[PDB]
Amino acid sequence: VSLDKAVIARLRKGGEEFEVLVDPYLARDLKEGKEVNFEDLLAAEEVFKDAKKGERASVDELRKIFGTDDVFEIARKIILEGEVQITAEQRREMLEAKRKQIINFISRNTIDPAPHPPSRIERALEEAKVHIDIFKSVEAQVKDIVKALKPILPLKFEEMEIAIKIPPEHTGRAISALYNFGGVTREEWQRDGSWICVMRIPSGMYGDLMDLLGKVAKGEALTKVLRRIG
Repeated sequence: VSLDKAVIARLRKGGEEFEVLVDPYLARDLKEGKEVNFEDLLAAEEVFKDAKKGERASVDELRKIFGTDDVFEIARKIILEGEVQITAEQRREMLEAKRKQIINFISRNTIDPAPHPPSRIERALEEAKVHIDIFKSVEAQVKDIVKALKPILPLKFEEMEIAIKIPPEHTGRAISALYNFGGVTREEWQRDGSWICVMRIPSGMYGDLMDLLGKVAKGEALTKVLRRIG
């Protein structure tokens, strides 16, 4: 990351200011909980007292304050505990992207006692003035958001277990694909060359599963709903 695209992440500790120049997208990833290659994250491998003036913190002061001189370790603490100074445009773009993943996750993993199209979810997020955290993964905030939409959009998180049996002819074009869809369990080849499994999927993906089946096994697959798990 070039110093011209890098942003400052700052932390005030023991009466002093500490800064690092980082790739804002990789810093967002760290605050979210993802694994980050620090070699790509830091625009410069050092801790600053003032990054804009180029004032470098000294090894002795780093040891006293942080109890270590390791730049990656210090940078991690600054990014997690301090503030990442992203631009308004970066904040806008990150917000737009996190909103999308949230809407997509909700649509695919819920149904309405069956799945709401994304636009229905979109509208409801607006109507309820839901706050979206750009530094948190979808998984970490998707339950407060859902129980915030509770009053105006009925939403239920649910998975289904569906038994599947593929005719001997289609096990070539159907087994690889189902694994690609995700959810295959208890798979097992059969006497006659047929194959069976139990698909575990988000109920909002049921229509996609049946559509995939029809295509890969040409209406030949057999299915049976075993249970719905909330």
